[PDB]
Amino acid sequence: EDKLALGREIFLERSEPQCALCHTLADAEAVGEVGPNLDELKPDAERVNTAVTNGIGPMPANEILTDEEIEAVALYVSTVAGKAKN
Amino acid sequence: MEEDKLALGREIFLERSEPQCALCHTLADAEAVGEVGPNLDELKPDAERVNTAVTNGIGPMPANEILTDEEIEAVALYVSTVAGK
Amino acid sequence: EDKLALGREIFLERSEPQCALCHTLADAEAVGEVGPNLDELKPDAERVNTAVTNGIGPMPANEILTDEEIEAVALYVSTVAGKAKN
Amino acid sequence: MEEDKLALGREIFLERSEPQCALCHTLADAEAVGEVGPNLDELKPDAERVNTAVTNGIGPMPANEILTDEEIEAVALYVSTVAGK
Ligand code: HEC
Ligand code: HEC
Ligand code: HEC
Ligand code: HEC
Repeated sequence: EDKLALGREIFLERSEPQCALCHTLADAEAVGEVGPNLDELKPDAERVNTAVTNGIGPMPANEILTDEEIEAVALYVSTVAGKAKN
Repeated sequence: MEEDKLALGREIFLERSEPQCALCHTLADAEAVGEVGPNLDELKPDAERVNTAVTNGIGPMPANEILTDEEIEAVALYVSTVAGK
Repeated sequence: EDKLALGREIFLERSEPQCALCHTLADAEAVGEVGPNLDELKPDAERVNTAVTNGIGPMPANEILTDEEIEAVALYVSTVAGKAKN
Repeated sequence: MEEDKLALGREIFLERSEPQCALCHTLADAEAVGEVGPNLDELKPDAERVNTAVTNGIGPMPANEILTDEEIEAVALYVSTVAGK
């Protein structure tokens, strides 16, 4: 509910650069084309958290998000991938 | 197709759908230029093929939650009518 | 000069749907991804005019542009393809 | 790289260039998410490789007209410094 609104906001607004600009994710109405479609990947929380934290390939590692924000966007993505809002 | 049903189908394809079909798909009639999904002017699906994709989802396309059945029938008819013109 | 401003405006604003939404063309700062990069294709005036007039593949045929507007966007594209503004 | 030269390189990559490099290219440092051209965080070009592309154009990438040589050197240094971080 509220932990979802948070991840959504990180995915769309707080992240730098924003996840939504690089990634596709229907729940967020995000259609970024730079990296993989997250509705296709359907990653678990750990996989997201690791990717955001360390970076991977040409994806940059996080600098501005706190650890709890990284967890919240990891939880969010892993829960909503493949599905639309509510 | 009567002008009011076409107007209905356009509104669903462009705005009512969640996410909006036009966010992901191209369809010249609606001036939709989505890229993530297939170009519907290329696909030229029939009404049943559209109805099934929207109702059930397909691959990374999400299943509909917001539209009613009548609204799904409406957009299916719309897309199958105008795709490729 | 003025015949170029015209083609540019047709390419960006007057066309329905707009050429710029489907096509990439540097002079217009257009980065549409639906059809081919026109800076890559570098078509002659005839090839553009025919495509706009008749449509081709999933590209729709024109309905709203007058014949002189079709000529102007054909002239424009064929002159500027591969190059940036002035 | 001093903060003012980085600020210069960002401004050129994002706004001064014509068209804007960020319109076509991805570069995380600039929050650029262009798709038409290659991802520069993947390419990780050196300064000479950037200078040559911008000066001469390459494939469907147009040659620079607007930037001065100093401005081309600046953006080349910028991209080669930050590409991949
Ligand atoms: C471009 C400037 C991006 C930013 C902003 C975000 N992501 Fe990303 N991501 C991007 C690329 C090019 C890749 C592919 C990496 C590779 O070379 O394989 C990714 C990858 C991911 C993944 C999958 C990682 C894996 O284990 O395979 C995930 C789950 C992911 N990215 C999520 C994600 C999040 C939550 C972002 C906001 C903090 C984010 N990405 C931003 C490109 C870019
Ligand atoms: C991104 C979040 C999408 C939205 C929103 C809509 N569609 Fe979609 N669609 C999308 C993808 C990635 C695909 C490919 C599916 C696959 O893996 O093959 C599709 C596909 C379709 C199709 C073709 C289905 C088939 O039988 O092959 C149709 C007819 C279609 N989509 C229609 C459609 C409608 C009506 C939408 C709004 C209700 C809509 N799509 C939204 C991506 C996305
Ligand atoms: C999508 C909704 C588009 C609109 C709007 C415009 N174009 Fe297009 N164009 C599009 C596609 C998908 C294609 C490929 C056709 C194929 O199947 O091969 C094209 C093609 C062209 C071409 C090349 C034609 C050829 O001879 O190979 C040109 C020169 C071209 N289009 C120009 C053009 C102009 C001027 C437009 C505005 C009036 C325009 N296109 C709009 C997709 C779409
Ligand atoms: C679209 C109109 C572009 C703009 C604006 C810029 N670039 Fe670009 N770039 C573009 C394409 C399609 C390509 C691929 C070229 C090819 O055919 O291989 C490129 C390539 C580059 C490269 C790599 C060059 C190489 O040696 O392979 C670099 C380093 C590069 N571009 C940098 C760059 C800069 C600094 C820009 C602003 C001055 C810029 N590009 C704009 C497309 C477009």
